[PDB]
Parts: sequence; C-alpha cells; structure tokens
Amino acid sequence: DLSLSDINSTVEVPEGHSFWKTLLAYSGPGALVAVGYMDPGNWSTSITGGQNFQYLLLSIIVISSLLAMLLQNMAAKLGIVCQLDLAQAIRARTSRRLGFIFWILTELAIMATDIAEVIGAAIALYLLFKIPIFLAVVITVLDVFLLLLLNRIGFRKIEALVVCLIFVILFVFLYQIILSQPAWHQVAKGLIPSWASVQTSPKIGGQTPLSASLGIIGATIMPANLFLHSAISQSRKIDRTDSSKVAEAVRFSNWDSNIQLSLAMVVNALLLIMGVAVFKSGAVQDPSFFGLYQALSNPDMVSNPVLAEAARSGVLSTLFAVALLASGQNSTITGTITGQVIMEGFIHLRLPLWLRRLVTRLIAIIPVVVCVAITSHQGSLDEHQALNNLMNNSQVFLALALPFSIVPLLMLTDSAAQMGNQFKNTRWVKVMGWLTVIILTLLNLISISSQIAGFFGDNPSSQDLLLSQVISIGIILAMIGLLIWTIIDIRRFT
Repeated sequence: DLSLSDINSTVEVPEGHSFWKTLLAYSGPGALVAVGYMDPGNWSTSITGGQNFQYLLLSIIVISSLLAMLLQNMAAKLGIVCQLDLAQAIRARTSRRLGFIFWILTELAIMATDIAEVIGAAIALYLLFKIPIFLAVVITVLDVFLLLLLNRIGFRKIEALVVCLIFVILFVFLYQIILSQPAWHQVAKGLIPSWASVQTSPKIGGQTPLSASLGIIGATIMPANLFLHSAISQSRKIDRTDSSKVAEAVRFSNWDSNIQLSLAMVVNALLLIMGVAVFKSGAVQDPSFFGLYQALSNPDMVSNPVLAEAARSGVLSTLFAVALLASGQNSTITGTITGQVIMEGFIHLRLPLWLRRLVTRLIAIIPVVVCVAITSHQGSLDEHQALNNLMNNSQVFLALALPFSIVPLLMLTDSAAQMGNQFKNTRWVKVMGWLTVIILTLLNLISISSQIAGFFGDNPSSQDLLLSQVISIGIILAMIGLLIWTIIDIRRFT
C-alpha cells in the first residue's frame, strides 16, 4: 500500500552530525533522476544551439537546470515528508478516471523517453559494432535480461552504477572538449544571463535566440522523473517524528539532487561548447546520431589539428557512440521504476519488472521497426533522419503529461493539508514555483500545435494544415479542461 514497497525506507544512516558520510549514504536518488536529463533526445539541439549561437545559450541551460532543480526538490519533499509518491497523492486527492488519464499520459511520456533511448542505443550498436540497423533494435529489446541481472544488485550499487554511466557520458564529452582547448573566457561570458538570448534577430539555421531559449526552457523538466524522485526519496527511512531529522532529511536529498542535476547541466554545457569549439561553424548538417558520428569522424569538420588527427584515427565518433549506449541504458532502470510508481499508484496495478519492461520496450520499438521498415523499403535512404524525426516527434507526450504533473505537485506541496504549516513551501518558492509552472504550461501548450503540425513533415499540405490546427486546438482545450478539473479537485482538498 506504500510506494516502492521493495526498497522503501531501506537504509537510514544519519549518525549525529557526521553530515558528509551521511551524504555518501543516500546520494543515489539524485543520480537516478539526473541521468534521465542526459538522454540523447536533446543532444543535437544543444550542439545545434552551439553552432547557431556560440556560447550564447549556455546561460539558458543554467536557468533551465535551476528550474529543474526546484520542482524536482519539491517532488523529493513530497516523498520525504508525506512518505508517499506524487502519484499516490494525486490519485488519493482525485477520482479514478483522472488517475487513469494521468496514468496513460505518463505512460506515454516514459514511452517517448524509451523511444529516444532505443533509437539512440540501437544506432549506438550500428556505429560501434556495425550491427545492422534492424538487428540493433531487436538487440535493444533484450534489455529485460539486463533488468533481471539489474534486479539482484541493490540500490547501493545500482545508484552508483547510474553514477558510473553519468561520468562515462560526462568524461566522453569532456575529453573531446579538453582536446579542443576552447576559449573559456567566451564560455564564462556566455554563462551570464544576457538579453541577447531573448531576442529574435540573428535567425541562424532557421532558429532565433528566443526560439532556442524558449525551447530549452520549455523542455525543463520530465514528468516521469518527478514521480521517480518522489518515490526514490522515500528509500531512506525517516522517523517522521523529529522535525530536525526530517528538515535534515530535506537538506540531504536537496544537496544530493543539486549535486547530480548540476552534473547534468555540465553535460548540456559540454554539448553546447561541443557544438561551438569542436565542430566548425555550420559543419553539422545532419542532427542525426549518424550525422554526428561522421561529422566527428571527418577531419575537415573539426577546428583544430589535434582533433583532425584524432578524428581521422576514429576515436571521437566511437566515444560518441559509447555515450549513446550509456545514455540508452537509463530508461531500463528509471522507466521500470517510474512505470511501477505510476502503475501501482494511479490504477493500483501490481506488475513485476518482467512484463513491465517487456510491454514498454515492445510498444516503444513498434514505431521504430515501422520507421526502419519504411525507410529501408525506400533503400535505407534518409533512415537515420527519419529515426531522428521519430525521436523528436515522440517528445509530444511529455508536453501532454507535463501540466498534470507540475501543477498537482506545486498545489499539494503548497497546501498545509498535505505538508503541514511547518514543512510547506516558503513564500519564496511559492512565487518562483508558480512562475515556473505557468511558464512551462504556457510554453508546452504552445509546443502542442508546433509538434502536431510537425507530424505531417516539412511538406505543408494545405488541407492537412487546417486539420492540424483543429486537432491542436482540440488537444490544448482538452488539456485546459483537464487542468481546471484537477485544479478544482486539489483546491477542494485544500
């Protein structure tokens, strides 16, 4: 009846004021959440953002990360104080049909992330081991056994294995930056919140600073990782009777989460400066993983003789594909954990980790093998580009499931009927939190129409455009109705 019954309140190791060892104990949840923010689903969009705007967008990254650190922390609080996840809170404060709508929506979000991870991992196999594109996918389907071995390890070593992947993809991209020797002064100048990123005048590669910036801000959080954080934050036993120990617990999970999401921010920065210093200006014409592989393997694309010799040897591209693999392993862990959370929390369905990863991976790979089937039927022409367009079109479910995850979180944590007058949010995080939630909801409701119109490709059929407008209006209005309904129920609780 409690979230993550297998590992809930497992190891509590606060030992007086020995703070840093205590920090070493529970440092896992923050890493498990942060590794999701390093998925390849936006890698290109960083590199592109670097080529179109050298170091300019870095600040935006920071801001985004900060916002992601805010809401995530809030989720952790809801897990630490209430001893229950966000899905159990929402489902407890609303009917079953709304918990079922939220269930299918979040299932579609983690399914989209899973599509990104299976595409990036399969392509990673096509690049490293030269496995055929169709075989690499059905090889990625075999991650259920890696989940079986994953199940016997334990969170003290699982949550450190996630750290291992994090520093794998962090040192892979940091190594290619170390060889690049970039002008770190311009990097520092880019990290400052300037007003050149909010303008619309450069328009390089069909992208203005305000468009790229608002895109980075819009994709700030992932809805599944909020439920994830609220569930894994409970894995540390708390008496819930000593205010100093629960306040300490909040400081604990906060410093952990910021320590890891800061690493994710560093990875995004390494991708932007990867697009600025490593690649030449405008050398990246194919945002696909294969386009970045050959672009990292062509000496004329880099801007340094050392990177030309190393690229001719073929080490940059291979490291890139290794990073693709290490990123593609995340959805096997966090996808199953979060899927269990939303499942047994929203619809009260107890399912094992076997059929979970089976069903999610199959539903994820169906459109992938359909895309590879059509493109390989066209002669393997534009197959990687179509895989990239599938990966980017999948991300609409995140925008569909975002407000129903950030609004109920902010409401339930701001109310004293869930946190109490002692552990509710400060008047500071009330303003910052409501501002961020409004901005993200507006931006994603804007993104719905753009992605739905993007489903029809770059060929604008005049009759299909109006249909995309009708479908977009219907979807955003339906999300408005669901949003005001959830607002009404939660505010009836408070």
